[PDB]
Amino acid sequence: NLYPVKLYVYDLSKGLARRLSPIMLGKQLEGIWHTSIVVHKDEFFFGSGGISSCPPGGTLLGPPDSVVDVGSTEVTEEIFLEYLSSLGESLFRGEAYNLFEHNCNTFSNEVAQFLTGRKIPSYITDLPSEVLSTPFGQALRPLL
Ligand SMILES: [Hg+2]
Ligand SMILES: [Hg+2]
Repeated sequence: NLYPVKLYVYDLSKGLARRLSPIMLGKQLEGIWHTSIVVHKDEFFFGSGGISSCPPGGTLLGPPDSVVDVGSTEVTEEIFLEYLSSLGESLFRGEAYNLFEHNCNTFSNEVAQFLTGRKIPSYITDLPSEVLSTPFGQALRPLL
């Protein structure tokens, strides 16, 4: 049995990064990317509360900006929930959330890899480093 795996992609900036990044940051970014994994009919994501799920597109953020195909997985709903429980007791306790270094995209990337053997695109995972490499990022870092 094979089950489709999707990456739901949201621009937290609602198009503002694309417009304002050159003046704010000195560099062109296309979005402030938040992602989640949709598999077995639910949308899974990370945060300071730990691992959570909503119906797909049913978080506070609403419908995604893009739905990206990751691949297919043999992992059943029951095994996946055991896996997520393991993650949440170890590396994805809510306390470990860090906006730049251990975020919702860190989660989605490691879940994608477990389920399909693929990583998510670097342009999402590298965003925090792009921001930090700027006077803006360095000045607003401690606020964090
Ligand atoms: Hg929700
Ligand atoms: Hg994020």
